[PDB]
Amino acid sequence: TPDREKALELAVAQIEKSYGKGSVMRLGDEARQPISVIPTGSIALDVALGIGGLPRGRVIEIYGPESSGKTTVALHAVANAQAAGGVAAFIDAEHALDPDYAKKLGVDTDSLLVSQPDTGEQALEIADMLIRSGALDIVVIDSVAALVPRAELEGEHVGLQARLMSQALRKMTGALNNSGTTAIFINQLTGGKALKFYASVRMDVRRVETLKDGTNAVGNRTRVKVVKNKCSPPFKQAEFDILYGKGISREGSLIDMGVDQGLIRKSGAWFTYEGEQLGQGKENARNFLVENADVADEIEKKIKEKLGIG
Repeated sequence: TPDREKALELAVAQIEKSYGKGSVMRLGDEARQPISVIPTGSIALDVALGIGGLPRGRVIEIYGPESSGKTTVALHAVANAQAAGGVAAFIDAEHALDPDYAKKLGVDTDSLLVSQPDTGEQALEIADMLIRSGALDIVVIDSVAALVPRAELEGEHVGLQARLMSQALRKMTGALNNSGTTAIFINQLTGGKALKFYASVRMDVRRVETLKDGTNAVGNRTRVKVVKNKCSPPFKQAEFDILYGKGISREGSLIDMGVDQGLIRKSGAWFTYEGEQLGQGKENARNFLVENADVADEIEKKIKEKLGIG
C-alpha cells in the first residue's frame, strides 16, 4: 500500500514522459480540461468524451452503419467550429452530403470548403495541404471506405488501401498537432486499421430505436460509445436524439443530462427546474427549452460547472 503507491506513481510518470499524456489512465480519473474543444452538439456526448467536446489537433474516427448518425455528429462538430470563428473543410468521396440538412443543424455551408477528389491519394494529399496551411479548425473525411487507390481506379495487388492510409496518417499526425486542426474520418462497418491506432478518439454510433409522435417517424434515439479516448477515460457511452431535418436535440440532451445530475427534478411526468415547471411531457420540456434559450443556457451552464467543463 504505502511503498507500492510511489512505485506505481513512478511507473505512470515514466509512461507519460516516454509516450505522452493519455498513455495510461485509471477509468475513474478526471479528465485534463483543455483550453478549447469542439463541442459535439450533445452535452451527453460532450460529457462522455470527458473534455467537453472533440479534441483539437488530433485524429478522430466516427464509425457505424449507414445512416447511423455519424455524419450528423461530424456536421455538428463542423457547425460548432465555424460558430467559434473557425474554418471548415469536407473531403468527399461519398457524394452524399445534404447541405440543407447541414444548414438546418447549424453549418455555414457557404463558408464550408468542399473537395470531391479523383483518388484516395489525392483526397488525403488535399487534406494534408489544407491542414499545413494552419488556417483550418476542422476537416472531415467522408469516408475511409471510399478512399480508393489510384492504381485500383486505373485498372491495375489489392491490400494497398491500408498502406495508403498508414502512410497518409504518419504524415498527417504531425501536421494536425502543429496546426491544432481536428481531422474527423468517417467510417463504415473498414479500411482503417491504421486509423484505429492513430486516432485519439474513436466513436461507435448506432441507432437504438425510432422516435415518433403517432404513426409518423420524427427521429432516432442515437447511441455513441467512446471506444477509444486518449484525452480522458474511455468506454464512456452517451445517448441523444437526432430529429429528422433538425439534427441532434441539444435541448433533449440538456433535459436527459439535467435529470441525470439532479439539476432537473422529475415529480411525476412533470419536469422541474429550480421550483419552476418546464413541461409535463419530455417533448414539452424540450419545446419549452427551445422557446426559452436563456434557461436552456442556464441549465447547460449548471451542468458544465457541476462536472468541471470549461
